[PDB]
Amino acid sequence: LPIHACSYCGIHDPACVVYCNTSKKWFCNGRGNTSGSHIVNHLVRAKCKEVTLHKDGPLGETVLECYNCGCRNVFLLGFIPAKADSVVVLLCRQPCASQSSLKDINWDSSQWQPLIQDRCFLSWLVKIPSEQEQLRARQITAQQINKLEELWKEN
Ligand SMILES: [Zn+2]
Ligand SMILES: [Zn+2]
Ligand SMILES: [Zn+2]
Repeated sequence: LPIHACSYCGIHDPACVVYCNTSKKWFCNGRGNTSGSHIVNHLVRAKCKEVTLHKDGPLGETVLECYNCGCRNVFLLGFIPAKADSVVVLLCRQPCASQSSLKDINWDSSQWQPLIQDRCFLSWLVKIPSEQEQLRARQITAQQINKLEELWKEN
């Protein structure tokens, strides 16, 4: 089982996993038996904010951070598409993605959208594991997560 396997379930598709900078562990973008996806569960429970994407994923090894100020809080970051072009930019909801800051010089502020929606990352950032790949993994519940998380913070 590879180093980048989800610390909850063991899914190891490079496109599906997300690295957590603070706790140095990988978590997938699938929801399993839980109501949120695994990284989001972790980021909420462990009280974490910063992540990195896999070398082999859609965006290569990228630390997700605000283009303007370098703030890395994933709960605040969102993306703005470029018009007639696919060279997206990542910015803080505030103040970096405001019409005060952007002034419509290079980016259209009204076009901002959170990186995390529906308690998980957008599929083009981190792909969602398939139906059968989620079945092959460890069928963990929300209560085992909470205990595993606590068993970790012991160390
Ligand atoms: Zn997982
Ligand atoms: Zn963490
Ligand atoms: Zn910013």
